[PDB]
Amino acid sequence: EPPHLSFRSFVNALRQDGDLVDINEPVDPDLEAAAITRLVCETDDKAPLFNNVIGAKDGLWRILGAPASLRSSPKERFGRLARHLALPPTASAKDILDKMLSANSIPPIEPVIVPTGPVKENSIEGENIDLEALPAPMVHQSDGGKYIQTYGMHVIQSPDGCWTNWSIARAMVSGKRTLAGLVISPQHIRKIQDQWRAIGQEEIPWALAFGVPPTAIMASSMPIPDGVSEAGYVGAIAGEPIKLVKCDTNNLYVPANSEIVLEGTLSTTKMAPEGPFGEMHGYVYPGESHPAPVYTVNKITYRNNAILPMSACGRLTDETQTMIGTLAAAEIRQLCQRAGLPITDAFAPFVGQATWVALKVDTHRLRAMKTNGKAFAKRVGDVVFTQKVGYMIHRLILVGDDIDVYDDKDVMWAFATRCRPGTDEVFFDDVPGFWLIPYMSHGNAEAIKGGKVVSDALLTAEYTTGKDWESADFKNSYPKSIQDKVLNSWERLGFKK
Amino acid sequence: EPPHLSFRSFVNALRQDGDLVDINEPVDPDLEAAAITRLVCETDDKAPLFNNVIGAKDGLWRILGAPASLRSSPKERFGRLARHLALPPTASAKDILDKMLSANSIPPIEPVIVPTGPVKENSIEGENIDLEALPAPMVHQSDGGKYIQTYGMHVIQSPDGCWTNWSIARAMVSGKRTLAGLVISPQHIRKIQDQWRAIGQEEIPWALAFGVPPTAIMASSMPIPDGVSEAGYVGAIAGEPIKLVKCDTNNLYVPANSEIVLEGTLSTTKMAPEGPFGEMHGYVYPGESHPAPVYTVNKITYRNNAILPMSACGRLTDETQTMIGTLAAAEIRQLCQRAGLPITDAFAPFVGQATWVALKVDTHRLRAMKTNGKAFAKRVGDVVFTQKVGYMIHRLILVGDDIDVYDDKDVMWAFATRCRPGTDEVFFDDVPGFWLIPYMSHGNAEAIKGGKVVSDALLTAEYTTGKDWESADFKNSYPKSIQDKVLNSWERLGFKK
Ligand SMILES: CC1=C(C(=O)O)[C@@H]2CC(C)(C)c3c(C)c(C)cc4c3N2[C@@]12C(=O)NC(=O)N=C2N4C[C@H](O)[C@H](O)[C@H](O)COP(=O)(O)O
Ligand SMILES: CC1=C(C(=O)O)[C@@H]2CC(C)(C)c3c(C)c(C)cc4c3N2[C@@]12C(=O)NC(=O)N=C2N4C[C@H](O)[C@H](O)[C@H](O)COP(=O)(O)O
Ligand SMILES: [K+]
Ligand SMILES: [K+]
Ligand SMILES: [K+]
Ligand SMILES: [K+]
Ligand SMILES: [K+]
Ligand SMILES: [K+]
Ligand SMILES: [K+]
Ligand SMILES: [Mn+2]
Ligand SMILES: [Mn+2]
Repeated sequence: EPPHLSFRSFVNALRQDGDLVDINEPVDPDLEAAAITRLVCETDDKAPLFNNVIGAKDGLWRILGAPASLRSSPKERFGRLARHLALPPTASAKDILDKMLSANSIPPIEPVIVPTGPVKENSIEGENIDLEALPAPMVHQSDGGKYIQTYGMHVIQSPDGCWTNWSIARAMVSGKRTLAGLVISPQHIRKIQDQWRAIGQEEIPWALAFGVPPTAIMASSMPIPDGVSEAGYVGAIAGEPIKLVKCDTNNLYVPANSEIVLEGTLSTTKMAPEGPFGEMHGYVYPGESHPAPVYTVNKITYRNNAILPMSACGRLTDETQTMIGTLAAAEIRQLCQRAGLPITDAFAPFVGQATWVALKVDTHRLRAMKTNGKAFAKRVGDVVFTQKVGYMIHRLILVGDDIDVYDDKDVMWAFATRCRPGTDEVFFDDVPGFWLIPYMSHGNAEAIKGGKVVSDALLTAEYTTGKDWESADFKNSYPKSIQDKVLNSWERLGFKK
Repeated sequence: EPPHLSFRSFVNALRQDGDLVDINEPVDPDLEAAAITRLVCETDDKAPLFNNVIGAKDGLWRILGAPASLRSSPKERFGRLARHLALPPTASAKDILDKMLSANSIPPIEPVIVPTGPVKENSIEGENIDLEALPAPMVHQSDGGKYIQTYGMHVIQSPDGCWTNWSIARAMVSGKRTLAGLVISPQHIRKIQDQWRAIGQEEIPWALAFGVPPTAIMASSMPIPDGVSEAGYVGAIAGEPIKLVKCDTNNLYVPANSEIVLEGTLSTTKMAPEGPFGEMHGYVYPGESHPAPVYTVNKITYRNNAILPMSACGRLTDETQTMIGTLAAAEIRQLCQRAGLPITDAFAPFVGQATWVALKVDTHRLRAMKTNGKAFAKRVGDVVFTQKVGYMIHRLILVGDDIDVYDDKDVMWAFATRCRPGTDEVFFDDVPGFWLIPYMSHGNAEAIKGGKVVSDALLTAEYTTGKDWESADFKNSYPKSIQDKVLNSWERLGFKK
């Protein structure tokens, strides 16, 4: 099976790219695995595969760190993400996002059922399960527990049986058979939890699959619409069905080649302390746990030589910045197009720590509307900031089509020189606010409301008669003849390549 | 004379450092010299010395591009700036700014007069001067003329004869005997021009000195206090006197080892079209000239084998960001400390395009003040935005003492995660605004007023009880024992040094 359809194939693809380190020396899942992974993420190095995890018993488990973090080589920067999606390792961030959006406007390719698969090679059931005895990583020294769940897919189905949601949400070991995990509004796992609560179901059938087909974990991190099952979306991206096997102890379906599956229930009543956790914005608050829902684990099934993927998230650059903001950006672009706004492209610049999205404006179309930045910024915010796909994003930066939104430097240049502070901004005090951002939960105003802005970084004339400047840069301030004469003589004269 | 006291010694210092390319092939000062210089600045390469400029006659002139731009080696990034100031090429940005501020707390060392110097080796006088015939560079294809003046020092003296100002302001060739150049409020060349206008002088004695002592060009770019002669401040930085020679045709004094000096007058009545120009924010507006004062040149004196320095400014990274923003940040730091604010450090992050200054707060001292972000942000903006040193800066970012303000990434992380948009900002509509920024002159509100902000990127607890988080990074989320084990294993395991 190809790398995009098998986590095991994906690991072999990273090994063939020279993008993986096999660590055969013993590594402690108590901080050491996470510390190596963190330094890989901070230096854009090769993905670490921990083949010798201290305390690993009965084939549980190896750990892969930094599954979707960046490569240092500029030409292959997004290569680990491209290997999730059958793209070449030289794929741009735009190629990745265009691919994830491609299933927006084709029929779903429905999953197919198989009677067994590698995920059924081993099992532990009922009283034999002790999650406290498994080598679950301590991901940050001040975390409130061992975060087993940083890169698995939660599988949960609506009461009408029509909607099977796949999503990533963190969870830590809580007890011998229990996890505690974030189940927050407006995420689909919480929307589905509340539907079961409302009809009186105490224990909701649930599964958590680790080392899923790479296309599936990408869809799990994407805010595709309410009531759309990720399985068919994934099939449409991959151009063929995901093969699913039924769980042994409930009626849910998991990918047949998953590394590890937990089967059990999500409670609508039982709560337990969850966190703290070193989260996507780069912060942990020692001692600050909050009640979260309890997951009960009734069976574990796993592959021989099982691998648990691990995101050691925090400061730049890990899966929380390469997947969460970027895939929200892709969905915000599509919402803006839906609403008839002249947006061609969107990206979440890494410098914004997954709180910023830059929206590229088709300025020809914009001039036909005969509007102004003040009116346009308000309309963009009113569309985006009252939708789930805009929940985590606190600053939208509107830029003209001379700016590459995929280049942090271009976006920051437009922001700093085209958006007059206060004057060119529209502030949103009444929309849902992402409480995980420190300036929200640990700030000066309501933790769950407001703190958003649309920054108009189009110059005044872009709305009326058009661009009337030239960049003072090599590309735009010198004629083609002069540029070519320089580039042809560059190395001969003594400059670097 | 050492490198920091002689431009010619400084050029040889860059050559000794392997930081200089001698281009002995013919290079056209019409766009080709600037195009090479611009690509050097965009790639942080070696400074280009054009030894064979097409149209050079009688020793006028060679050109040095990118005299104070960045090196590519991260340990010597600021080495070209350090060689202006008798600092090692490994000097930090903090070392450079501390050296430039060192003269504000010690008595000036007054310049010494010499009867002659290398700048008197050659002369062109009166009717023999034809500036349109000199190899003045065309710096950007859409500029309104040949900007001869991008890295020279204007010398102008007050009516009472006691204050001699040295500053950098652009000027272009206007005619056979004239330049036109920016003389804008609140700059000292404009304050002194207005002193002369008020007593009815039409033509003010003036000189422009190119390839001055590198310490002198750094002070020329720095907003030292009103009425302080830069000569004595430069002496104090260097710890010895600048040697000055009198001009032949007026009573002004210029560095005796300058490469090239123009002697003449600055008009108080006559203006000529000036610009457009590819300016510090990265923009040229083709066809958009504005009236500026006329300089008349009556004599040229120059060294054998004279070198004209040239700044091909625009997009990152050239002299306008390495010197203008950083030296303003230095003066803003000193202003904050004189106002009694707990500011330890300040820098102008390159991503702000010399419009942002980050201010590092002593949070132990802040807590002793018992204040809050709203009150403190307003006080900082009131102190800074009502002073000349704050004029070019539109955004101040206040950060706690865990942020390295010299590191653009740490500043952006603090700004993105610790400053609630709107809520944590104080906007300034009534202060002077820097019209050259496109969102000012080409924006939605008054070109010369407002458009400023202080962003409070201190979390709420920093003002009261103290830092209550840990960064989710390698340095802060893992114990020293774990960090040491990982660092000691790193290369053996197969990761990059
Ligand atoms: C906010 C999140 C995390 C955190 O910062 O603690 C935590 C970190 C980890 C586990 C590493 C993490 C990774 C590595 C990735 C790649 C994504 C997330 C997370 N975690 C969180 C979480 O615990 N809760 C949550 O609300 N969303 C999270 N997402 C994002 C969601 O997956 C995304 O919003 C989906 O679109 C949701 O699917 P639908 O509801 O639309 O079907
Ligand atoms: C704003 C400026 C420029 C521009 O962007 O066009 C232009 C570009 C060049 C020449 C390359 C340039 C360089 C390479 C450097 C290093 C500095 C400047 C400039 N130019 C300008 C200009 O034309 N007018 C201006 O008002 N200030 C300028 N400074 C900054 C001043 O030197 C500084 O503000 C001093 O502090 C002023 O001294 P005092 O008055 O305090 O004594
Ligand atoms: K393997
Ligand atoms: K239902
Ligand atoms: K999803
Ligand atoms: K604008
Ligand atoms: K020389
Ligand atoms: K000066
Ligand atoms: K704040
Ligand atoms: Mn969903
Ligand atoms: Mn001055």
